[PDB]
Amino acid sequence: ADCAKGKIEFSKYNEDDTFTVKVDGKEYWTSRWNLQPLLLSAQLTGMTVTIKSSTCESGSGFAEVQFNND
Amino acid sequence: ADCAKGKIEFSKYNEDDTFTVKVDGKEYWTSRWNLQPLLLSAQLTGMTVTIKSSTCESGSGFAEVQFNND
Amino acid sequence: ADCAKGKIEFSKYNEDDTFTVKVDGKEYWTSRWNLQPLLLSAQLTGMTVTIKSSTCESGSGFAEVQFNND
Amino acid sequence: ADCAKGKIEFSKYNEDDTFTVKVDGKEYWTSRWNLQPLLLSAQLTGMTVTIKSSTCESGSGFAEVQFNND
Amino acid sequence: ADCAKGKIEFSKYNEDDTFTVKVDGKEYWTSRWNLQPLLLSAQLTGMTVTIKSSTCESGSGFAEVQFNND
Ligand SMILES: O=C[C@H](O)[C@@H](O)[C@H](O)CO
Repeated sequence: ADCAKGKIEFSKYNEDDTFTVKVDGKEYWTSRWNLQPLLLSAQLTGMTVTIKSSTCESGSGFAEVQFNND
Repeated sequence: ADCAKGKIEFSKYNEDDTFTVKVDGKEYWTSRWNLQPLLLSAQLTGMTVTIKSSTCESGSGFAEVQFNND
Repeated sequence: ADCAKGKIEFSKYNEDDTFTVKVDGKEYWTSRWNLQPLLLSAQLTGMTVTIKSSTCESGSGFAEVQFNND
Repeated sequence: ADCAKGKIEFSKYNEDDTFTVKVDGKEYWTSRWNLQPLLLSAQLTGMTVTIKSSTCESGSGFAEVQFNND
Repeated sequence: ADCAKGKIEFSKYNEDDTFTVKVDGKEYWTSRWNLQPLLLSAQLTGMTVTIKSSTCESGSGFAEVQFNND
């Protein structure tokens, strides 16, 4: 389901090789290695991201995310 | 066969590590890793892509795509 | 041997995970995975590339290229 | 620990295959190859970065970094 | 030592997977495949780069490089 739709206000490369983004005032992270360069490209180029997940509370893991232009 | 032609409406990183793009009203996906950064960049810059595949209805897989600045 | 000098008219991710470019009306492929985001960038920014190989016919494999800002 | 917040002043690919960045007048290195294209991306677009690590002297190793677009 | 300081005039993916750049009249090559996308980016954007090496004569190899903005 759709956890968070907005820009990335920040992203963070973590010690455990995971990647966090803050979207709509909610941090989420992912262990999808290959997602990384993609998220940072979204951030850098002001894309709207939709973070899609089973569990949507601030701090959970994710592996699905849509990229929209806007 | 030329399935779709146009800009990427949106893209989506999928839970099974496949990558989906929407072109001329239809959704297609790839499981070629190397394809993701490539599709993203294309969307970012408004490239015109031609998805080429075996079947062309929405939901189809593809491993072939032409990039134009068209 | 300089097979084709110019700008990339279009680029293609092949079914067989190789990469095709078209330059001064002739098409070339590389199996060099490394070269993809590179070729893609040169197209995006309209660089002059010089493709190089021992055999200069259309749909020949190549493994060397010069990226210029010409 | 927030070791340094600012813009990346320069970056350097090291002989030993680590990667250094200068932020708020201090040098930090990382061995996470994955950070390299992100950090160069952040520099070119003058994002503000926060280097995070256990220890903060100049010439320390780090693997945690926040990317602000702000 | 510092071999050359300036913008990249051209770059070249060699057959052997090495990557050659030309800076201030002098060619150098690296076999660090991670350097490739970083060096193409610096060329596209016109960063000043510093090739650091044990031997500075044109045509020699390097495994260290610094990027600066503008
Ligand atoms: O062999 C490594 C795997 O390919 C892994 O990197 C996945 O891509 C994680 O998303």
